[PDB]
Amino acid sequence: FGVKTEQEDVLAKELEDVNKWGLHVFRIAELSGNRPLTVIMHTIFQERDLLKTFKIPVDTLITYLMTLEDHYHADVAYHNNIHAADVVQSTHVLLSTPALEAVFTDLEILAAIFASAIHDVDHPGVSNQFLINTNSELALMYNDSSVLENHHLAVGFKLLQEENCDIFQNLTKKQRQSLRKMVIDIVLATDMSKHMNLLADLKTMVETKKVTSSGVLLLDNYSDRIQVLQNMVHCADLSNPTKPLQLYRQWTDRIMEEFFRQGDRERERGMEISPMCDKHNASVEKSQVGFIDYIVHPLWETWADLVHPDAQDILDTLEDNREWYQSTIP
Ligand SMILES: COc1ccc(CCOc2cc(C3=NN(C4CCCCCC4)C(=O)C3(C)C)ccc2OC)cc1
Ligand SMILES: [Mg+2]
Ligand SMILES: [Zn+2]
Repeated sequence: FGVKTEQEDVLAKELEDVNKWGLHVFRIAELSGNRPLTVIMHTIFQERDLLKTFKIPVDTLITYLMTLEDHYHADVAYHNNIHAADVVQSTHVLLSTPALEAVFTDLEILAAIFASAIHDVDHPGVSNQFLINTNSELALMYNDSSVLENHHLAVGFKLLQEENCDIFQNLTKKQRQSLRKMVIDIVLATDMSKHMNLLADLKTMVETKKVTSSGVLLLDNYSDRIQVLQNMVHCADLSNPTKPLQLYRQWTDRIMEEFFRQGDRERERGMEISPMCDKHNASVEKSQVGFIDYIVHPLWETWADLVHPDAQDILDTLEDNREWYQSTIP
């Protein structure tokens, strides 16, 4: 042939939703042969013309994306390549928000998307606290500090050194140093221990919000530009409850499978069982309402204020999903 197979035709039709909140990312995983991260990253890179802008050879991009996707664990229910693909596509939609039109450079866009793609790579499906309490090698390497997030970054960068994997081979030293610092700042901000400070700084920025004549956000210094990118990827990472309920419930099934598996490993070893990890002493519905009330709603309400009114339908879906879970509390 020279034209797509029939499976490739159906995948290409699903990928027409790539600019929309609520992409059927599970269907894209099935149709791509478990390559959601590769096909979604490729589609986004083509759509945003990043291959031409950064002179990325297409074979090098595909080789790196497949290598990165392979270092996500297929046996981990939540922190896998589908979650990476989801956070990439969600970051992509947030970057296109009208309140941010023409705010970010091509290099900052590349940073936010690359950061999203690598942000959980080689996740073992247990928490930082589990790795610290078991005296894992990873906890020792990173001195018990943002252990997983340090590891995600180190693997994401290290994989650029595999055969035909250096997608940044044509960037100048100045571009690579700036890209690298922004990617590190974004992924380290995905550690939930940083959530409260990130949210305080986003709130401060909403109170002192400056807008251009075009009605778009004004971000002068690096500190403000990087805080917005950090909160954007953090929002993408915490975007599950803002999705149509059929998607949210698949994410909830997956995180609860992963948490219960950690709880089984803790109970086996006689360790204290972590919050929400005890399959015998769990209230999935109550936990989701608490997650939304204390973490997700305060973050997304502050984001919605920053980009008012672009996020109103996302905030509405979140409040609808919150009432659905509340209404199922036994
Ligand atoms: C305030 O009461 C809460 C009540 C419930 C929860 C989590 C239950 O749901 C989900 C949780 C997560 C995550 N939970 N956390 C951490 C949250 C912060 C405190 C430590 C526990 C783990 C993560 O690092 C990620 C982002 C992977 C993702 C997707 C979920 O549903 C689709 C959290 C808090
Ligand atoms: Mg993470
Ligand atoms: Zn994540």
